Amino acid sequence: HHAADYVLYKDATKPVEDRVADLLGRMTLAEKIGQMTQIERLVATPDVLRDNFIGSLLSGGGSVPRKGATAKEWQDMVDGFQKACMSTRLGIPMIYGIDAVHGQNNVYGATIFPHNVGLGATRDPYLVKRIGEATALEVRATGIQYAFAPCIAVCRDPRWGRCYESYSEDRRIVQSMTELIPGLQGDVPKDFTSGMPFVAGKNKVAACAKHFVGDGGTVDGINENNTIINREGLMNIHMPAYKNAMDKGVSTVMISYSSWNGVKMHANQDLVTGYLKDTLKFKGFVISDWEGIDRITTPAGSDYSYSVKASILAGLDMIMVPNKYQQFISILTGHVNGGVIPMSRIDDAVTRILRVKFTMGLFENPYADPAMAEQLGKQEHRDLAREAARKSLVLLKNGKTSTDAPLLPLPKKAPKILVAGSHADNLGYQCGGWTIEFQGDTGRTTVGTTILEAVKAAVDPSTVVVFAENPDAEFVKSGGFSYAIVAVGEHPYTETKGDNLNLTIPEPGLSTVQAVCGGVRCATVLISGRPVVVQPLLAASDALVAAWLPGSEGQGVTDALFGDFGFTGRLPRTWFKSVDQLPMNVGDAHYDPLFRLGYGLTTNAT
Ligand SMILES: OC[C@H]1O[C@@H](S[C@H]2[C@H](O)[C@@H](O)[C@H](O[C@H]3[C@H](O)[C@@H](O)[C@H](S)O[C@@H]3CO)O[C@@H]2CO)[C@H](O)[C@@H](O)[C@@H]1O
Ligand SMILES: *[C@@H]1O[C@H](CO)[C@@H](O)[C@H](O)[C@H]1NC(C)=O
Ligand SMILES: *[C@@H]1O[C@H](CO)[C@@H](O)[C@H](O)[C@H]1NC(C)=O
Repeated sequence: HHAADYVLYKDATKPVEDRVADLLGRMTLAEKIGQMTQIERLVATPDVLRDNFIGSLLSGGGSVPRKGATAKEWQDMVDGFQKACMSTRLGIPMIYGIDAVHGQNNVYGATIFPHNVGLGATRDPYLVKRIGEATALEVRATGIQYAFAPCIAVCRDPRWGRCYESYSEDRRIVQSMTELIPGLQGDVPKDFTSGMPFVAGKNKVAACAKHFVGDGGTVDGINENNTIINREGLMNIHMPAYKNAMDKGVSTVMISYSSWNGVKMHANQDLVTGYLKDTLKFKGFVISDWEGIDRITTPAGSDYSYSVKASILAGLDMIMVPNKYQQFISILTGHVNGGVIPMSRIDDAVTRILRVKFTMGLFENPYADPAMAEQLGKQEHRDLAREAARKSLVLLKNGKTSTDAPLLPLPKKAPKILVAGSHADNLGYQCGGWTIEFQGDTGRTTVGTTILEAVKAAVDPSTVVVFAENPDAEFVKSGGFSYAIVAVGEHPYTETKGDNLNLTIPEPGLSTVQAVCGGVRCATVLISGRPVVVQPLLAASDALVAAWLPGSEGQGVTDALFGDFGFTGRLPRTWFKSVDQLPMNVGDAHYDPLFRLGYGLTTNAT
């Protein structure tokens, strides 16, 4: 269709499937295996990307061009990599992925939204969609085209370090929150075929339903471990939200490090190809987790040739290597040259990768848009995060006896108030893991508003606000305070570092609450990724709020404390009486919660 030098795959007016087939038919084996290879930015250079025909790059958690990098620094990084990829013989653009899992959370100055457990507390799928919309914009601000989200794990044991990445122990809530997908990618057309990939264009991102399947069902919440459940339970609890993701056109699916009845997901042909591809009719691409193929073996990485065979034959399309690309490419080439992996499997993987890249517009807009840089941390997005944070809060207690005056909402005008606790003026702690660093961090790590700063911004000008991180009882009794707001809870964590069998918060936390509440009426704000042992905190406190990991906009917390809005959040998980009960989920025969799933007290706006 025209010029002498016309190449059909480069023609934007042609159907995606025609462009895929036209390009596939031109590729060498090295070109094909290169599309299946994703590498870390830390190992990428122009020559590596060209010479190995690389298909994708990622930033792992904390993998940034430099601390404090601007949106344009990110765009320039990504474009540098893309220029190299575009300079190959076929000029296939790379796709760049990142964990934008509560905002564009690796990036300094990005809006940090509540983590998923708090989002579940909102029961507001439209809010979550709008969060997906804002997050796409902040990701494209940085030149990145692909977010490894949503995590649609259904966490069945809060001892898991990734429980905060699950919207709920109730699959029905997780299913509802799959609205993140069309937020991130755009809404699918009216005609759309379930399982096809979809991204609207250059102002949206490819999404990733993860981690397939039963990541949230592992024994004792041990991360990456075995999920022991019959097929009926897998399909009833862990699978449903993947079908909603198909219906919404999720572009990619990432495989779980976990096993199902002792079979590594990364080696599970029956589920990856038999179920996801052949039964759900998924037509986007399937990506490994980080060194997920390595971890098929024990020790990990001890037979990488077998890891490559098993994973590729199972149906994986793209391998998050992410470092040892030369070994991956060599081994895979060897297996194909040997007949161990058929060209048909290679061609299927490449068809799927290309289908996503053409669908999303990546061949038409391979480079960043500098005009999008100002989306990063935009105030409209922060207002959205503030709404989400406030909606996420679950009021557990509001008065020690039935006859007491309710403590919340608090008055904005009082002579002197106390704000205390380890978590009252610590932005990193209120964001939790996957913020700036992989594991999160402590202190003022990005742009945001701490609880203390929020209180100062809310109160009447006549109200004196005193901060004391860990005051003793006498200090409180002597201070002439009207009330105190005390914030405590978990430190940031991610993945296996968060696995925790006792679920008690670090000290000083309880001791501070006890000292404060012992001297003045107190509202305790509990920052956590999950339910934690709470009876002692409750016994001490007049009011207690489960604020989860509310992100960068601490004013969401004070919006509800001071009565600008009423408390509306409801527990998305069971709150256990003790960890010896676990696992214990809504609907179990032996259900004895401290607070059941769906519990939450309310207030009315002042
Ligand atoms: O981020 C991509 C997908 O990967 C994993 S998280 C992944 C971190 O992103 C990555 O930084 C981290 O690398 C560490 C290795 O685990 C360690 O074994 C070595 S010593 O060092 C680096 C620490 O720099 O590895 C993590 C996986 O363990 C998630 O499961 C996915 O949800 C995420 O999309
Ligand atoms: C589960 O973790 C145990 C305890 O660390 C370990 O020995 C085992 O290999 C793990 N199982 C799987 C399937 O990951
Ligand atoms: C809050 O509003 C509800 C619904 O009208 C009402 O029934 C309740 O009495 C109100 N409580 C307070 C403290 O204002």
